[PDB]
Parts: sequence; structure tokens; C-alpha cells
Amino acid sequence: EDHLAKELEDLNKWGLNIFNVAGYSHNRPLTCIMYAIFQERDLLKTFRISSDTFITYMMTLEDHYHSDVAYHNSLHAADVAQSTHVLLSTPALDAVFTDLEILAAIFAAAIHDVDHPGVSNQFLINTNSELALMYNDESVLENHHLAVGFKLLQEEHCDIFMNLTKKQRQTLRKMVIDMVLATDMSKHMSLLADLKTMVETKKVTSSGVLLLDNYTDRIQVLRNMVHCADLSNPTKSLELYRQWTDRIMEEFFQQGDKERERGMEISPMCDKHTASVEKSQVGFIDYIVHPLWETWADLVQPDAQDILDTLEDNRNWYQSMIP
Ligand SMILES: COc1ccc([C@@H]2CNC(=O)C2)cc1OC1CCCC1
Ligand SMILES: [Mg+2]
Ligand SMILES: [Zn+2]
Repeated sequence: EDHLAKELEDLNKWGLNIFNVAGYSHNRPLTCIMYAIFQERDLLKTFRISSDTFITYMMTLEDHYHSDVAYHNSLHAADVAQSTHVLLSTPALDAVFTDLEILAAIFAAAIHDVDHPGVSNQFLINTNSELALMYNDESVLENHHLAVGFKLLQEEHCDIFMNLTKKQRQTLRKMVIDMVLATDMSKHMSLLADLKTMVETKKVTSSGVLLLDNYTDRIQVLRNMVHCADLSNPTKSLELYRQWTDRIMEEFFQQGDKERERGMEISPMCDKHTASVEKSQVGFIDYIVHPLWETWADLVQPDAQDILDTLEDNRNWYQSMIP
């Protein structure tokens, strides 16, 4: 409505507020945002994607995200897709990516947690879920979100890539698989270490813009971009970040409840009788988020300085919340 258009003014901005846009779109954040993103970047015009076909695909996809799961619902995909959309425009990455790589990264963000059940890879493996057997324990969740998302492009009324070259559907299907698999947290370190090596040997043009050789380097930056977008809640305005903290702790504690119901051992950050929400967020910033964004900032400097500042600041709020 009228509040929707006022909010979508901030589309291309880190301050954008995803809750507000969920409330104004009949609980369809992901469809509203993805649709605004394509228009903005002119993707439908570029890849002859019909608008009907696009809405039908998104709506279906949004509706495969479970709405009774506290954190991994359509809101989070919408968030990660909007965050990625901004990082893609960061000044240090200007004119570096092809249209196809841009469409790949945002699409990756959109389908990247689809059909998530609200339990970890570790849980699903220890309970012998169908999914763990299906996937032999390797990026269980991630391989699944990728299969669902690419299955839904089977219908004609949903094949939004129907007007790419064969070579383009392949080059894309490859980039997406690579980016979603990289959001599996057990790959975090390898990715961070790989990022640090890329910064070490960074090269720019005379105008402070990165020089990325060919495929290998371009997709490593995209890998890392969607992984920062996935771990961007603490770089967002305090009000937004605490609402994200509440939802993730909700989801985590429902998992701790199911673990206990079943005599299994409870993972301490999922234990609702001993885990401080506050200590845990500080830890999450000190050992995972800051190390990553610090490295990202070095790569696109000084574009992410504001982001680093917001982060240290949000850090100290949570620190000051602990006795
Ligand atoms: C807003 O914070 C968080 C945001 C996102 C996630 C991802 C989804 N699940 C993950 O393991 C990473 C975890 C968070 O916090 C958890 C780390 C321990 C405290 C809660
Ligand atoms: Mg995920
Ligand atoms: Zn995610």
C-alpha cells in the first residue's frame, strides 16, 4: 500500500527494514522484494523473463518456506536477497560482474534456505532423518534447499530462465549450487581463510575498483558475499538485529526442546535453561562475524566502514547487557 512504497525507497540501502515490508505485502516479503529488485536492476527486460512467470515462481517458492519456523521463514530469504542486492552495488565491485552472475547471486539468496525445517544439519544426521540418508551427511540442508529451488523451475508456468542460452542456464545452475553450498556453516573457516588470501593479493584499477581475473575469483567473491549476507543480521541497525536475535534463539530453543524430548544430548546454545542470549551473541560476533566482515571490509575499502562501526557498536550493547 502507501506504507509499502515509502519503505521500498530504502531498497538499495542497508537501513531497509524487512519487517515493515512483510507487514505491507500480505506476508509475502520474499515476492515483494525480489520483484522490486529485478525491476530496479532491469533483469526481466535483460533475460526476457515474463512477469507472470516470475510472480508464479516466487510465490510458489515463498510458500515452500515454512511459516511456523521462527528464523528460517520467507522473511530471512527476503533479507538475504536484499542484503546481496546492496553488496552487489558496492563501489569497489562496479562493472565487475556480468548480468548473469548478478542474477545468479540474488537468485541464490532467494532459494538459499527453502523448505528449511528449523533444525541443524547436525540434528538431522543424529536422528537419521530421511534427508541425512538421502545426502549422506554432507551439507544436508544446503543440498536440499538447492534441489527444491531448481525443481520448481520444472513447470512451464515457473521456468523463469526459459529465455537464456543453454550455456547460460548451465553457467548459472553451476554458480548457484556453488553459492548455496557455501552457506553451510561448517565450511566457514575454509572460506574465511580463502578470503584472507584473496585480499593479500588484491589488485585494483586506478579508480579503486577490484580486478578479478576470470571465473575462479569472481565466484569466490560471490560465495563470500552471500555468506556475509547470510551473517549480516549483526551489521544491521540495533532494532533490526535484536528482532533477528529473538527469532533465531526461538528456533534454536525449539531444537533444544526436541533434543531433550528424545534423550539426546542438548547442544549448549540450544539449551533454554543455561544459555545467555547475550553471551552467545557476543561470542557470535567475536569468533565468526567480525572476523568475516573485517576481511570483507579490507576487500572493498572503505565501502564497509559504516558496517564495521555498526557492528562493533551492536557488540558493545550486548556486552553491556551481561552482568
Ligand atoms: C542473529 O544471530 C544469528 C544469525 C544467524 C545465524 C545463522 C543461522 N544459524 C546459524 O548457525 C548461523 C545464527 C545466529 O545466532 C546464533 C549463533 C549462536 C547464538 C545464535
Ligand atoms: Mg542456510
Ligand atoms: Zn540463511
